[PDB]
Amino acid sequence: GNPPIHPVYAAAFAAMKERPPIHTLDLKVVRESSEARQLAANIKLPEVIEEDKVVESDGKTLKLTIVRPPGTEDQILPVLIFLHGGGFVFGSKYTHIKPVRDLTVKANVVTVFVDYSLSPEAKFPTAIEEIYAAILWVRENASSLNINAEALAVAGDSAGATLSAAVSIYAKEKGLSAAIKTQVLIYPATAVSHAKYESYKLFGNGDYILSAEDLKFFSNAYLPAPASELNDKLATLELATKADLEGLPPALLFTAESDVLRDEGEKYAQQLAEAGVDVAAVRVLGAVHGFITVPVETPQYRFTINTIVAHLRDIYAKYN
Amino acid sequence: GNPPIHPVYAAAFAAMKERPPIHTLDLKVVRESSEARQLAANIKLPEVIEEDKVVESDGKTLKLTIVRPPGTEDQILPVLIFLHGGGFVFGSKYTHIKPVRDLTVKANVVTVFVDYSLSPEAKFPTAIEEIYAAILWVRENASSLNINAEALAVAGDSAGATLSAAVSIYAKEKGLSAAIKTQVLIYPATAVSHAKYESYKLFGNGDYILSAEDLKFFSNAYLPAPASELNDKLATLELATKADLEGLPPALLFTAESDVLRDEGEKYAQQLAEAGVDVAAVRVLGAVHGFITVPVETPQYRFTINTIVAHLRDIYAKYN
Repeated sequence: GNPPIHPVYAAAFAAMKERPPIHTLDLKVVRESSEARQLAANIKLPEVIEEDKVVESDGKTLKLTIVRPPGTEDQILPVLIFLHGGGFVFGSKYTHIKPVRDLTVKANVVTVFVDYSLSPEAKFPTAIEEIYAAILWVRENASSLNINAEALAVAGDSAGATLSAAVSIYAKEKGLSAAIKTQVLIYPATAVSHAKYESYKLFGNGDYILSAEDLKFFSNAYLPAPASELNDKLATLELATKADLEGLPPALLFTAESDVLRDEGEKYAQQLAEAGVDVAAVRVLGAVHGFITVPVETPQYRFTINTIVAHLRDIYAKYN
Repeated sequence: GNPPIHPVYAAAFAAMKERPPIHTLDLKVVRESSEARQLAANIKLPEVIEEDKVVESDGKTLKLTIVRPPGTEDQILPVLIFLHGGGFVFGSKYTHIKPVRDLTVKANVVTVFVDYSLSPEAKFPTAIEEIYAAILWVRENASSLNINAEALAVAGDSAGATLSAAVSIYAKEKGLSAAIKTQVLIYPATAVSHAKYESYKLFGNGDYILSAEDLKFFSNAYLPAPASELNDKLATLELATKADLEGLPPALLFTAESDVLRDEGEKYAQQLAEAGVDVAAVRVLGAVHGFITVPVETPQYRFTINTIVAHLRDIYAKYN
């Protein structure tokens, strides 16, 4: 309830302690709401070739961003489906620009960024259905995207990690069980009830970046009913049966040491292994929730990027 | 005291637990202790070029094994100093043949395996002094070994991890503080008293691979006096001051979830970060003490090898 955190994370929270709770803000705090604050960061970014597209698939209209390294336009690449965090309420290609551009050039892939519908304007399960539809589209247009559509991965942070895990189950229930070759899950949310876990108590009182109070706001925005009445594993992953999880694609899971969602994340890792799924799971020491989008580099930001890149290249090599 | 472990590790424990105990064996249990029982595993290994040498350095005589990938003999490579585990009492190039050959070929390096003096025939601090002398020898003969001696790292498991960390401090106190560019530490032992940490209680009662009874055997074998009377940081890393740890090289530390040494390993990570050292540290879920030398591959063995390879190549690149 009290180990040390890296000074960069401590400095970032202290600046945040001044602000009002979230339910008392105009949701066009999306604009400042670090599109602006992240541009002000001034951080180093690697050169990239970026392109936006608007398409139709499986009965939906989608917006996508396609990101590729320089000098690879004529080369056929593996593909990464990236799902951003933000509590289901915020986030865009501007807020997550640093980890997306880093993964793309270091792994040497084509990244498809899915700009899914945000809550509370949309609710469960619209985004899961959009992400399934985008996956179908990428398989249909591999030749025009210059990718090997069989070498495919899904990866995301926070709420994006929750979506990566659910669309892996959804795709299987639709008869598409061989499409996704790996799932990368960076501090996901999984629980019907969070107060069951010790980390909720230790880090949820408002002195760390993601509070028990913040969590209650995001759940109400995302869910169309209370989780206990909803009783749906695609909404709350913790409910998944051994049968639900059997045959899922190999997983890589990260958890943060000082994070209310820590223990429920580690419990889902255990659930996947019981069902026979290949799982590599680690707890990262000194880190807090959301650290992959923190602009000032730390030893754990660098470790996590490099470690994901090596896992992706290990998986992709089996399909070339 | 009760999370799940991988089925492979449970199987390995029952096979080891059925065998006669340690303090009731002739120390020429060395021939059978996974020189034969390893060979006998007959697992696939990758091709390598191996060479043994006997040399003089800093007033000592050393035995070394030098390992390199095929087709790189004329290319100048970075170098990895490797220190095997075994409680300070067992271990050789036959017991650790699998991770040494994997690291060598995947990272594309020259591995120098240091066959240090075993306990109880030798005691603290003889082995530490031998490893410093080998580091000096590697630096003297870089042109004859075909390596860039500046791009140098030290890595080890269990007791080999304890040795990696101590020789990083020893070398610094000798005025050789720029020689080691990174330390890789796989479940090390650090404590004066182990019973201060909760993981000693949870996993030390004889139902896991490294018991409190086993630990007591190795300490009495290695130490010339009790740790509390010795009061020496190079013997028990936990005693190290902030002043001792300043200016040390960047660390990668692995800890195992079901392992008596878990909490004291995680404490040493905190100590290094407090002193300003760059540290990436993780807890590996589902794993037990000693897992890097288990022959049957697990998702955790693969993750750990690939992740070390990605860290070594990150460090080496800034020196070429």
